[PDB]
Formats: sequence, C-alpha cells, structure tokens
Amino acid sequence: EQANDVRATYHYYRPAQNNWDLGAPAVSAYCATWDASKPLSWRSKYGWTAFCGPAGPRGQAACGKCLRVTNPATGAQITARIVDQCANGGLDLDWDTVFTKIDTNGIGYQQGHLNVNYQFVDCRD
Repeated sequence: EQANDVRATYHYYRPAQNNWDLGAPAVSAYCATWDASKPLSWRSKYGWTAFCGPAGPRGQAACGKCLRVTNPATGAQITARIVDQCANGGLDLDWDTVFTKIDTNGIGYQQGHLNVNYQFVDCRD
C-alpha cells in the first residue's frame, strides 16, 4: 500500500478513447461491467487509473479507493482513482490523468519511466 522511491514505468492506458465503455470486448477492466454504466459525471469528474505494478496488490476490494501520486524531483502531485488492476506491469489506465499531469520537462517522455512516491488514499466520494 505504501511504496516510496519507486523506479516507476509509464504505462498509461488510454480510457477516453471509447468514452470509458470498458465493457467493449477487447478491454473489459475489473469493474467495467459495473462502472462503464455510470453517467459520465463521476467517470470524468476525477482522473482514471486501471492500476498495476509490483507493490500495492489491491484488486478485489480496490475499485473504490484512490492512489495518491507525487514526483519529489519537481513537486508535482495528484490524487488518482483506483478503478482496475492489470497483470502485465503498467501503472495506470490514465493517458490524461496522472502521468499526463505530473510529467516533468519531458524527462518522463525522454526515458519512458520516472521516480515517484505513491500511497493508497481514500477519496470518500
């Protein structure tokens, strides 16, 4: 749940693509079947993270809490929303929410990875 100095990768999957209708065959995220059906409001209100990695194993009773993300190097920090869990080593199904916001002066893009700190946080929506 609490990992620091993480040599993080940047696999930011692309939600928006299909208005978050994850139900769409080829995608099907953990809560897709339940969440894809929520009116655009909540869905877009916050960002989006189908989460993955090594530390922070939270799949089952996870689709309800948030993941806080900070970049010590620049000071950039945001609150993420744990929606799904992947098994191939990504990070999040962002594209526009965490990386795309806490990206630095291109470092992240120039390398394909960065060093961050993330802690599980409850957003109690």
